[PDB]
Amino acid sequence: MNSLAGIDMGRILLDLSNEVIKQLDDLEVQRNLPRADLLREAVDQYLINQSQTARTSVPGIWQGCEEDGVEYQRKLREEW
Amino acid sequence: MNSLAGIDMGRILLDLSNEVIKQLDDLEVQRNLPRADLLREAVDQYLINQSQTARTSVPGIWQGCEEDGVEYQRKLREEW
Repeated sequence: MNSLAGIDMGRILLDLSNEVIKQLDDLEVQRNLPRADLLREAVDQYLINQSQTARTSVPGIWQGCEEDGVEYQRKLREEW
Repeated sequence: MNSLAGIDMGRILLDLSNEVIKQLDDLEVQRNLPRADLLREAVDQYLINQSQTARTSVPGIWQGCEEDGVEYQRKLREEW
């Protein structure tokens, strides 16, 4: 008998310590809203912060290193 | 701490929007780490940001307005 209040909306389980529940409760009291509502906003906010700009950041380290060559020297290679 | 790494974390259900599960996947995959870790930091990060009122609060009652704090243990039974 799953009426599903939300359409096309999934659900996930969250594991948090009891001490955390107390923290959320305090936030819920002041906001007078359910945790689920707070959690949803937390994620949405997280994604927004994660994805917003990329100009500030710069490409990692990439060059391949170890390049090939003629490999024909020796002789007086040293001290030269 | 008397004990840690124990199992007794409260379970909480989070409702998202399908397409959200995918968004998280990209972050979880790209970063190559457990989602639970991503969520944990998500909430914690939210709590930290929503903690600008930290004016050194410390009620004498130590929070007692909600839940008197009672549980049946001591004796009881939990297999042995």
